[PDB]
Amino acid sequence: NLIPTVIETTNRGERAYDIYSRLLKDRIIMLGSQIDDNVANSIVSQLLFLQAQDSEKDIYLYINSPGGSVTAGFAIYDTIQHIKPDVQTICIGMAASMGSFLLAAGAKGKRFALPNAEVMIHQPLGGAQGQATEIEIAANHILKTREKLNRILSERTGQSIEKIQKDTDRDNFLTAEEAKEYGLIDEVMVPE
Amino acid sequence: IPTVIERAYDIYSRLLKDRIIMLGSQIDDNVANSIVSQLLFLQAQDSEKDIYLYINSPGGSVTAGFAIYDTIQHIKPDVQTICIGMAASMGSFLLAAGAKGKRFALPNAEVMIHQPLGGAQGQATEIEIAANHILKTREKLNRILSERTGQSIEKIQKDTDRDNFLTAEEAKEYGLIDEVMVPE
Amino acid sequence: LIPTVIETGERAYDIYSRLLKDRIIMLGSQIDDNVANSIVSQLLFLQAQDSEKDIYLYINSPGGSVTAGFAIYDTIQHIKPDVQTICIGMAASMGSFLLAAGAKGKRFALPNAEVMIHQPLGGAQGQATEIEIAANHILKTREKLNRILSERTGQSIEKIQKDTDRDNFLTAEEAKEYGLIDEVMVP
Amino acid sequence: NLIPTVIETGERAYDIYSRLLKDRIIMLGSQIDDNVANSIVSQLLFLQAQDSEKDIYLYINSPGGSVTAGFAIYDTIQHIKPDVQTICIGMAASMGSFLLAAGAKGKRFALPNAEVMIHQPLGGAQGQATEIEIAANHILKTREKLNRILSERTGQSIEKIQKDTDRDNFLTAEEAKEYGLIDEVMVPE
Amino acid sequence: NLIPTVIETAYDIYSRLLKDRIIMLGSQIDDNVANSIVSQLLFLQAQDSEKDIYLYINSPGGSVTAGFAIYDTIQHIKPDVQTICIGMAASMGSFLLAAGAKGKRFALPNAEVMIHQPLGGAQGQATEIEIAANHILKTREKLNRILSERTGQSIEKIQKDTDRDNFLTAEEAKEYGLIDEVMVPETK
Amino acid sequence: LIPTVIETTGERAYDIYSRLLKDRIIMLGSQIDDNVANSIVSQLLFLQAQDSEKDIYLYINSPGGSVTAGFAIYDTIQHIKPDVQTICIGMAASMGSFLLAAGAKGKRFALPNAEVMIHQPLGGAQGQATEIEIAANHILKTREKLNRILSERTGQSIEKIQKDTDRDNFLTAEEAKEYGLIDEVMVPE
Amino acid sequence: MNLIPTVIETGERAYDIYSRLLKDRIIMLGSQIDDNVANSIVSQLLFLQAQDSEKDIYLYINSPGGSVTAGFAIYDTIQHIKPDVQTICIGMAASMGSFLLAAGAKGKRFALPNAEVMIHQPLGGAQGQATEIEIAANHILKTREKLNRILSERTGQSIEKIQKDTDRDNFLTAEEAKEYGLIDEVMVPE
Amino acid sequence: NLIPTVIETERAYDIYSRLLKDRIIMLGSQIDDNVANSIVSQLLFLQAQDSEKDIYLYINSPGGSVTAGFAIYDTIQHIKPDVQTICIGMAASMGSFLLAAGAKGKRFALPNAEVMIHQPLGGAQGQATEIEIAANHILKTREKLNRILSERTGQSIEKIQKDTDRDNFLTAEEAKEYGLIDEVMVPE
Amino acid sequence: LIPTVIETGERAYDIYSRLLKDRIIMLGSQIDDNVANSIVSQLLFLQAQDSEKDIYLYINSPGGSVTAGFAIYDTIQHIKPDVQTICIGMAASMGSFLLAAGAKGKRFALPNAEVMIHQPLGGAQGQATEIEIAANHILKTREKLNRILSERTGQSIEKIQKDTDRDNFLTAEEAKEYGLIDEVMVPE
Ligand SMILES: *C(=O)[C@@H](C(C)C)[C@@H](O)C(=O)N[C@H](C(=O)N[C@H](C(=O)O)[C@@H](C)CC)C(C)C
Ligand SMILES: *C(=O)[C@@H](C(C)C)[C@@H](O)C(=O)N[C@H](C(=O)N[C@H](C(=O)O)[C@@H](C)CC)C(C)C
Ligand SMILES: *C(=O)[C@@H](C(C)C)[C@@H](O)C(=O)N[C@H](C(=O)N[C@H](C(=O)O)[C@@H](C)CC)C(C)C
Ligand SMILES: *C(=O)[C@@H](C(C)C)[C@@H](O)C(=O)N[C@H](C(=O)N[C@H](C(=O)O)[C@@H](C)CC)C(C)C
Ligand SMILES: *C(=O)[C@@H](C(C)C)[C@@H](O)C(=O)N[C@H](C(=O)N[C@H](C(=O)O)[C@@H](C)CC)C(C)C
Ligand SMILES: *C(=O)[C@@H](C(C)C)[C@@H](O)C(=O)N[C@H](C(=O)N[C@H](C(=O)O)[C@@H](C)CC)C(C)C
Ligand SMILES: *C(=O)[C@@H](C(C)C)[C@@H](O)C(=O)N[C@H](C(=O)N[C@H](C(=O)O)[C@@H](C)CC)C(C)C
Ligand SMILES: *C(=O)[C@@H](C(C)C)[C@@H](O)C(=O)N[C@H](C(=O)N[C@H](C(=O)O)[C@@H](C)CC)C(C)C
Ligand SMILES: *C(=O)[C@@H](C(C)C)[C@@H](O)C(=O)N[C@H](C(=O)N[C@H](C(=O)O)[C@@H](C)CC)C(C)C
Repeated sequence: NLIPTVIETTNRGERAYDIYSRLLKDRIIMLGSQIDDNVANSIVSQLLFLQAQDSEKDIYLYINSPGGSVTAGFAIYDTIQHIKPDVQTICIGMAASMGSFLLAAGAKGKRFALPNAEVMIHQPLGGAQGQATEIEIAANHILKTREKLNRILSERTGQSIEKIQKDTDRDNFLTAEEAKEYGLIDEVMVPE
Repeated sequence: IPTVIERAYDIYSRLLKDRIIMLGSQIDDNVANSIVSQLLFLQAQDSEKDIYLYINSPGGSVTAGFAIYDTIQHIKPDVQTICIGMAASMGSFLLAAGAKGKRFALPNAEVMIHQPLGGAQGQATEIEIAANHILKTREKLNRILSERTGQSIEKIQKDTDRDNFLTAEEAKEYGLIDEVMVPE
Repeated sequence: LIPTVIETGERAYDIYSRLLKDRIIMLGSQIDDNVANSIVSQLLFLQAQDSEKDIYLYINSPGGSVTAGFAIYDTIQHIKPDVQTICIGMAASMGSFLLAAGAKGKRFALPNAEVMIHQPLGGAQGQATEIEIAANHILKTREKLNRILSERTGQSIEKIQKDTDRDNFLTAEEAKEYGLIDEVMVP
Repeated sequence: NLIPTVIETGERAYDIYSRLLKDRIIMLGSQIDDNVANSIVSQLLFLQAQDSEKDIYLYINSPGGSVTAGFAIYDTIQHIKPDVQTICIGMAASMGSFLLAAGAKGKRFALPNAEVMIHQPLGGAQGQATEIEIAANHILKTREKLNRILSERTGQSIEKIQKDTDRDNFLTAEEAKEYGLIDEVMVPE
Repeated sequence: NLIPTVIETAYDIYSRLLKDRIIMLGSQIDDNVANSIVSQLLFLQAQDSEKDIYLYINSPGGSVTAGFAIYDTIQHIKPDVQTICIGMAASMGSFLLAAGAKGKRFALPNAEVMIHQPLGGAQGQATEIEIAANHILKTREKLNRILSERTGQSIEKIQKDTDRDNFLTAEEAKEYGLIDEVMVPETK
Repeated sequence: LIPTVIETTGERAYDIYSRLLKDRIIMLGSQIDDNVANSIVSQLLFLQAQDSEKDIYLYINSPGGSVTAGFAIYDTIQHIKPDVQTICIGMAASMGSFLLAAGAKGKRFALPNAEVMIHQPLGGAQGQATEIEIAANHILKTREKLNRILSERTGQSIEKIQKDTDRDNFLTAEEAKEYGLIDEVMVPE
Repeated sequence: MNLIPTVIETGERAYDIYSRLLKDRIIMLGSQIDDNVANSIVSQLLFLQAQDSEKDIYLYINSPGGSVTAGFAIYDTIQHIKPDVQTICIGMAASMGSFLLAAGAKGKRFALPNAEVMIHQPLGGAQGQATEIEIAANHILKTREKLNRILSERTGQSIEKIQKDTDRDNFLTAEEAKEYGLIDEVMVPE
Repeated sequence: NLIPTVIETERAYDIYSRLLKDRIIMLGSQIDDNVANSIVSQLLFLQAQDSEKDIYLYINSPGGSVTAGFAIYDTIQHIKPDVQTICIGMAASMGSFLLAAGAKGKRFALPNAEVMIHQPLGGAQGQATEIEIAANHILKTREKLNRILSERTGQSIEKIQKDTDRDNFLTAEEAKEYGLIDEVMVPE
Repeated sequence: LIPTVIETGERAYDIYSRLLKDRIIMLGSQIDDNVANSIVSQLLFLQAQDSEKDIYLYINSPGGSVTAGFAIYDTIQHIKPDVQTICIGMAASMGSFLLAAGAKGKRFALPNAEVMIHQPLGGAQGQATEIEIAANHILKTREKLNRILSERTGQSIEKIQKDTDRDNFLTAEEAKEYGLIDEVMVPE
């Protein structure tokens, strides 16, 4: 479809801004889609840009995502942890799979979800075809990746790896209040 | 899409400048992303001045509607909902979401409401989880509509079992809107 | 398009059915549940007709389903009659496995017939739990395939594993040295 | 239309190919796959079981097919006690030309306007470099086997076969006789 | 048993006509059809080597090599093969119509005959295409050589006439030397 | 599913169409192509071989089809000794209506509610200007042949047939009688 | 116009986020490597050298690889140009992407703590005559030898070891990639 | 990340057009008429801008249309300015032909770039006459291609023919000895 | 992807607009109604800008719609400025026809450019009356094409018909001798 342009007067002329770009000026990043390499490349670039303009002031990341590539999510995750500013994460709609992972990845004390926003967690998925040697390698890799995913989730939520392992066997849906109890968020955002 | 100059503005961008957001498309994650951005943008400009949201939608993703819904309730400015054409499913839900006393539907606009849809395919354990998640989502959906309209949860449940087509006057009677817009 | 013969009352056999009367089974296609179903039926019928006399199985197969291949293998070993295996064209994958399954001293390949051996293939899609189960099943099936080949060729499992890692093409003489067959048929 | 039926007198009916099989005549008029090879081999074995002395006539009008399927047929021809006469009608190309040369020596025939084609085998290689290397050696080794057998059965040198089959090589009935592919260009009897 | 008789797809109508030494061609000439026609010619010779065979042609042609397989079996077999043209004998069909026994090639009053040069295809390298072009030219040379012998026309004339599509009536086809006579309705 | 009938001689099965062939009835219920024409011609030639004296009944319910395939049927009808009776049921159109007129004179019928359609032949030409000219000349000459024969069999002039077949002309049973395509309209016995 | 329109992602008439990073000499590789992607990256490297030959260039790689020749076009340019190219791995560097990660200025090749590095042998397709397949097999075998030779020089690993480790897919952590010699330092957040 | 943008502090450039300003033309596609048109216009544009200064053409091309390559080739040879050809990644088929087309002394390939030479491919479908014409054209076009290749490398036409029968892959050092390039580009 | 040229306010031009500013028109595609419209509009624009100064038309076209080419042809002749036609790569069919249609003494082809001439193609489907009308049109249009080509080249209509019966491929020198072009462009 179409996204609106916001035009505003500057010191040296009139700037036409993309609506997301306009929000970007106020240090707001909107993730509203599945996470692939192109989406991860965008988000990382926005994060690196926001640090370059100001390394002290906070960055707000809105997360409404069904997730996508794990590696693409890890590209985003590592960038969040590496940059100097605190990245505030706000869940609206649904933050699932990798989206739930990135929501819990925000600055501790600054991870929020909106009252009717949903959070879901589950174990990762993969594919494997060809020879038995090739399938074993792919099988060992997805199990090794899952161990890393559970371990980081244990650090973020405060829940044990064994609990994370048990609670992600099948899809698990949570409320904003149930997500706060789990340790995925800090506070449910209250109307202002 | 036509362009107007003052600064060259497209027609939707020109109306955004006067705090008007047009939602004529189907509600997906992309559309929900854009509406939330516009709502947050208009609050930053002025937190007191109202915003007008025209609704002409057959709905779409339930969670995507909730992203818009929770943003409407969260922000300081009052959001007015204006129904033109048809507000069905999640679009009707977003119409009821407008600031109380400021929800209108136009005389010949149609309002349709019904229960949510889903897909569950795979093992019996996986189907049960998908079945329980949709059933809990509907309860939440019914519970919110109860509060917006004043109708009982059990009534909302019974009425949304099948497709329910309501006129502008019928929608007002239901409490989905406050007034019917008078030609002036 | 396949010819019919009439043996003199008078009753009509198709060309393959006629050879089954002389206890000859033609496997000349990919091995699936259907083909395995047909081959097993022919093995059981021929045993019921006569328990003592030898059965001749011609193999020209790229292979196919492993379990379907095992349905044939187990029937071959179970029945009382000796099943001679003759390789013409190509016995690859499960075909080479079924070729080596014949009665010892009675496994043949023709002079220009080819034999291919390699590790099995699989497909796993879904959750990490689902993939672990699938990988464990495929790997364990390979162990089963390797130890049976060890028993029938005399080669060690370490050699079978090493030599089946990639596609391995063998001539009739090379297969005999390996122990997949006993003799190379001569004109 | 179709393939006609013949009745011999109770009453019995043959399809036209099945009637010819009675007189030890086999028709190969399609691409050579595993099914076609399977059918052809069985007919050779059935005819030998019926009589191991008398000659078999195999008509060849084939564009070729699988090399392994052709070798299944080839190896059966050499194995059986009866001589197999090869008759080329229309076109014998690739593996079809190879099988025409496979016929009993002194008994390979082609009709006056029948065409014979010889060329190197085709293949496919996909995936890893190690996987490609293995497939390349197999097609190369199989080509050497095909060229070696062709040299033995025509009288041309291996190096000449290699050079002549590098590209598509078209031969007339006389040219096939000169090449040693057939013994005689069958002329009207 | 008695074999069930049927019209199409069992004892079909063609099998019943085959008893009286009549071979019906009402389709494209490909390897399947060539193979079947050839088998019928060989079967009919085995039954009787003296009695004449009747081949009705209503074909638009097909594979050149398929035509030659039918063509050469016609020339080799001892019995006379009479060619009757009904509807249309085009391309390899018209070539096969001229192949019939001399004095015994007929076409019906409104039967059409078409003669034209052979078609082909070549894809790939310049060496690959050169070989394909050389093969198609040599095959065309062979086609005109044989037609010349059958028609009585010169090779040079055949080349000119079959350059483009050449539609001939039954009377025109007789004039050309493709057929011996036109089967007029007034014959008992 | 085409039902079959069994009769005693010994016991012989017939499909319904070949059972009707025993009483010299040929059914044309399909669009005329080279396969259909090949079947019809065979039935006409088989019936002559059985009996030269007795009439043949050809029911026609066809939209038409290939002109050359229609001419193969037409020419065979005129060549054989038996009179061919043409009965129209449902719709005889295009090439089928032409074949309806081809019946033995005084023995061409249409049933009370059967329709007849006549029109000029269709065609296709795609290529060079030389190639289109030849195809265009061929189609126009073929139309002359169709109109000349229609003029002879019906009784109308060539100029009237040319003008009436310019567009699609739909005729009833009574109109087809008056035009000359049939002789009588069948009545319930 | 006095000023250019600003957009994040994106005919194109605007100032996208990647261009703003390109002003600070940063190149974002976040896709599979084809000739189109290679062309743009090479153009960015050549442009950045022209602006300032002394200052460093930062190449972020999140790639599964692609064309070997397209990867080599990027590779040769990195080595040819005067400015140092720092390579940073985020998410995944696999195949030709891991090769380009090794290609960065020695002492300036980084990976993020949960970034993955994957190395394996090249892939190909060959369909046709036995003569034609032989050429394709020889060409892919020579290209693997070239790839292994360059990786040996870059990582400090022996050619023999590279051949063995790349026979099948080989998944490495950021620490394991550092020990291999593919990177220099794991960019730890602390 | 697409084809990014460069801002001159406003003036906006896409990355390739910015390099065009500094006389650098990027060819990294299959060569077809649209591509050929873009290259030619760029070459004529740069000639019109200045007639003395060199033009740099980077080649990462698998090949393309032969006539479209010649459109580019002939424009290069006609214009006053020297055009330097730089091979990055792969210069195959016509890409290798255009690589040899550069100003002598100024034809470079990077150390790990690949050069590939082979005979052209064609298509011929239809009548035997049409096939003969099409075969003649592509054989004559191949004669033209080898002739120009011979003139620009110093190799005999007989050698070029033999070397382009099948796909021939050459290294950057190997291309230099052949005469396809002058020097292997060395790091600074 | 076409590069942008910026000339100094400051103006943004795509590469084809910048060459259009210097009276150069690029034709490097199939000739259809859209292309022809764009080509014709450019010619009218350049006459409006300057009636006296010469226009340059680069042609790399395989052909297209005959009527669309005539819109270009008739506009070329009607306008006051001399239109120079330069064959780059390949001018085939209507592209060749338009090449010869340039101002006399001002029509060129580059040393390795190709020119191909042949008769027109058509499609006729439907009723016999409809086929006749379509066939007459193709035949009238061919005669119109041959006559104009005869006038331009100076060759007889009889020779035109004979040379365009099949595909005819001409070298740059052979195009000059034929009279399709006046001179072959020599490198500077
Ligand atoms: C959540 O967003 C999951 C998707 C919605 C399915 C996501 O976490 C996920 O697991 N994605 C899978 C993935 O990226 N797998 C990769 C891979 O197979 O390459 C590795 C993590 C496997 C170890 C997608 C669906 C393949
Ligand atoms: C109205 O717009 C509804 C339909 C489009 C008519 C909409 O509310 C709806 O039910 N959407 C469904 C949906 O979001 N389903 C999700 C899902 O399974 O992903 C369920 C979780 C909702 C309970 C779409 C049609 C799937
Ligand atoms: C040889 O015939 C093998 C292939 C056809 C090349 C055959 O042995 C084989 O591996 N078949 C595979 C198979 O049956 N896989 C099953 C399966 O995943 O269902 C595995 C359990 C076997 C270990 C086919 C190709 C899937
Ligand atoms: C002639 O008949 C050849 C082709 C049909 C034209 C035939 O000899 C041939 O090369 N067949 C190919 C073939 O069997 N290739 C096998 C294979 O791919 O397994 C190679 C092992 C042969 C060396 C078919 C067309 C693949
Ligand atoms: C008439 O029957 C001709 C065609 C139906 C138009 C027939 O003679 C013909 O041209 N057949 C072509 C053919 O046999 N081509 C082969 C080939 O491509 O291999 C050439 C060898 C024939 C010289 C068919 C239409 C391809
Ligand atoms: C009635 O059946 C007519 C068609 C169904 C429309 C039939 O008479 C007819 O015109 N058939 C066309 C035909 O055979 N055309 C051939 C041809 O193009 O080869 C012309 C030679 C006829 C003059 C069919 C539909 C092509
Ligand atoms: C990693 O990026 C590899 C694949 C994309 C997974 C990459 O190294 C690779 O193998 N690329 C292959 C390639 O470039 N193959 C060419 C070719 O056959 O054209 C070979 C010449 C390389 C030696 C692609 C995937 C075909
Ligand atoms: C290398 O670029 C070659 C191929 C793309 C691999 C290229 O030189 C080539 O052969 N191109 C072919 C071509 O342009 N053929 C023309 C044509 O068909 O008009 C012939 C006249 C060339 C003799 C393309 C691939 C068709
Ligand atoms: C050259 O460019 C020719 C073709 C494009 C190869 C061109 O001259 C030509 O024949 N064009 C055909 C054309 O426009 N035909 C019209 C038509 O059928 O409408 C005829 C009236 C022309 C006499 C195209 C290919 C249809």
